[PDB]
Amino acid sequence: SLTGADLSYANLHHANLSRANLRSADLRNANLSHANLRGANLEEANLEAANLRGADLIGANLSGADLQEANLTQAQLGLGVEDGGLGADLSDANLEQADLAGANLAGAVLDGANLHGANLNNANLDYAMLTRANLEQADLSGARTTGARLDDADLRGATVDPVLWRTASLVGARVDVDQAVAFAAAHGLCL
Amino acid sequence: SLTGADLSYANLHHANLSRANLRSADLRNANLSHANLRGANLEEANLEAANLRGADLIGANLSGADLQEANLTQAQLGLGVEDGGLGADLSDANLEQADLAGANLAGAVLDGANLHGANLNNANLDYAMLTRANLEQADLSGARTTGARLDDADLRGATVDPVLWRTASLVGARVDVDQAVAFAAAHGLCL
Repeated sequence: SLTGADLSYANLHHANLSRANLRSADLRNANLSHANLRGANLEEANLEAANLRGADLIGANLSGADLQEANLTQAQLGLGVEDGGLGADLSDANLEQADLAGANLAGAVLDGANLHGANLNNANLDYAMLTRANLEQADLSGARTTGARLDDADLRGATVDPVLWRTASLVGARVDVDQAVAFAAAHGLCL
Repeated sequence: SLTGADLSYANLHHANLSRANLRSADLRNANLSHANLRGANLEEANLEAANLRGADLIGANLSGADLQEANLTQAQLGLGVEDGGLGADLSDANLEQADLAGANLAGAVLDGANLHGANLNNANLDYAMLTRANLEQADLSGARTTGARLDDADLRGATVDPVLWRTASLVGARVDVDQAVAFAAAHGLCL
């Protein structure tokens, strides 16, 4: 049984953890680089400062996990190639100051997630559900937002490309005055 | 011949001027209240401070006319009932501080018009072409903007309902920061 396992600081890089039951596992500071976590259950796992760079998280359940300051650079969480693999479930996950640079989140569920100060630089957010998420001071530079749902998200202080304002659904989304102005310009108004 | 006529301060209220050739006429301070100007040619007429309240201007040519401080309250300039009457042509017309309250401008051509400080309160602007118009400090409260083209218009300092931001085409339209913020909120963003 890997549920509730104490895996803190574990050397798991490139491990085959496919379909593993890791619910409530302590993975703090674990090295999961390029681990196969496909279809794995990570619900409520402690992933704080874990290294997930290049990990395969496709179809994984991260619901309620704490990923604060975890490294997800170029991790695969979303609609890929290979199988008909679904987006990861990150509902209510804690991603604060997580590094998601270049991560594939296409089709992933981030409803209620905390992305405050997170790095989303060049992330694929296509058809990602970011509803009720906190994106405050996050970096969305270069992110792909086609079909992305940001409804009731909090974007204040985030770095955002003009194309986000034209692509993501923003209904109820909280923005600051500069962003509101940027949103206008992105729809073609001149200031 | 009524072209270039000196009609300044004339008592023309309820006159039948239908299809009249008034090109370059001096109508300054004329009383045209409820005049029938249907299909009339007013190109380059001087209408300064003229009273056009309730006038029928349907299918009229006002191109290049000076209407500054003229009273157009509830005038009919646009798609009506009765015939298949077209919107008036107000291309390059000078409407500065004109009173258009309750005027029907539906389908009218205002391209390049100067509406600076004009009163458009409750005006029907449905499918009106306001392209390249100056709307600075104009009052658009209660105005109907369905299908209205405000492309490359200048709206700065105008009073504008939220519904305008969702209805008029605004491409290239100049706005101030408050309006830009209002435009965002009108599309459902929270501030």
